[PDB]
Amino acid sequence: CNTCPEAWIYFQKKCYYFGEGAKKWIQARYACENLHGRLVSIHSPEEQDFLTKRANWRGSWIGLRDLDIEGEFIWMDNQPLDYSNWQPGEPNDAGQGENCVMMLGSGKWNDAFCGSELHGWVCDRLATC
Ligand SMILES: CC(=O)N[C@H]1[C@H](O[C@H]2[C@@H](O)[C@H](O)[C@@H](CO)O[C@@H]2O)O[C@H](CO)[C@@H](O)[C@@H]1O
Ligand SMILES: [Ca+2]
Ligand SMILES: [Ca+2]
Repeated sequence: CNTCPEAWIYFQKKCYYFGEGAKKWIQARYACENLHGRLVSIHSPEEQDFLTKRANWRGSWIGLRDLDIEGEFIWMDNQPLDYSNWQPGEPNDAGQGENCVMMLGSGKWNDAFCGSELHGWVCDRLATC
């Protein structure tokens, strides 16, 4: 039906917001909430393909994190871990600990320090049709 709030993009019964501007993961979380969505949750290769094609080449935050329990990733939509697109070797919990997930410019996922500033962040919301 291709029906979304203004500035959002429709794909398979969800609307997506391709946010831009440097944000830490928590700032991106609340930026999405301010727009009445959440950082994006990804549950199929077709959805990943939609995002990969449109992703910010400098990287972008998504709605996946292991902040609560290390190695237990949780989606913003709280749905199961039924699809992954990890960059090879990721998540690697590098450095002091990497608990927030980004898409690299390629769309592949990397865990990163939650306080890194990325210039992209993607929100989603349920579409009305
Ligand atoms: C290559 C890459 O993923 N670069 C991003 C960087 O990633 C960290 C770390 O998380 C990766 O596991 C290793 C893989 O070699 O590389 C870097 O050390 O995280 C940054 C955010 O903190 C991103 O801006 C980079 O794109
Ligand atoms: Ca971690
Ligand atoms: Ca990593």
